[PDB]
Amino acid sequence: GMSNKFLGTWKLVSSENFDDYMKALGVGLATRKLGNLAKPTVIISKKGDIITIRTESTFKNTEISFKLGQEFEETTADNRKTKSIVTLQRGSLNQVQRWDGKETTIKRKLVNGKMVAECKMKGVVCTRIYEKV
Ligand SMILES: CCCCCCCCCCCCCCCC(=O)O
Repeated sequence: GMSNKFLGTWKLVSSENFDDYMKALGVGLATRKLGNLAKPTVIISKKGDIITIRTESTFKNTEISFKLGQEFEETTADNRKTKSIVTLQRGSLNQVQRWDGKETTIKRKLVNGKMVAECKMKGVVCTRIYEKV
């Protein structure tokens, strides 16, 4: 189901509109500044049917592990506690995070060998491109 082409180590090379996304999330200024400077490495691995996404940066490291279609609790890098679910749709790995009464999505898709993460919260859309390394 999940392309084994997602598996590996990915390095952020381009980020667009991420400041606005973080602002939408209520991330404060000092954290936004560091957040915008970060160029995370994302490591995607699979163990059976459990996918792990590890995000590594000087500022913050996060790690989520899940099975597709199974709701899980996540503590995000900005310390939201969300109820999250990851599914595949059309080859894209779609992550929905819900908390209080909000929702944000992170879609990860492979585009010509690169991984493109689109982060969306209502009208705010970020695009983050990663290179496989
Ligand atoms: C991601 C490391 C930087 C940390 C910035 C801290 C607050 C950011 C809010 C969390 C959003 C994470 C969005 C991830 C999208 C992606 O994988 O590229």
